[PDB]
Amino acid sequence: LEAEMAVERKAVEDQRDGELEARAQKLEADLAELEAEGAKADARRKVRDGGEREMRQIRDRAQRELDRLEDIWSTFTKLAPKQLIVDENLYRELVDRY
Repeated sequence: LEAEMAVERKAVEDQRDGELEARAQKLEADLAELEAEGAKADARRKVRDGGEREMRQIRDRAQRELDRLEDIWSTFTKLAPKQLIVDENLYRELVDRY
């Protein structure tokens, strides 16, 4: 169970890396084209800020998923009789995963 949890964690990490690389490549290409066009750096900052916000948002979602898996594994490892799940959404996720 730990092994299958690890590999799927790598899979979600891999797709996250692919998305970040693609977005970063697009941001870098846009900046390079804008630099070649000799802009006043106002549009360079605007594009850079827009990309940075996108990078933060993607990483924010990635960590949301990462901690969701961490909570799932932690609950499973310490799962003891008479323990209570406050939220039904967590329980359905826990049973669906395992």
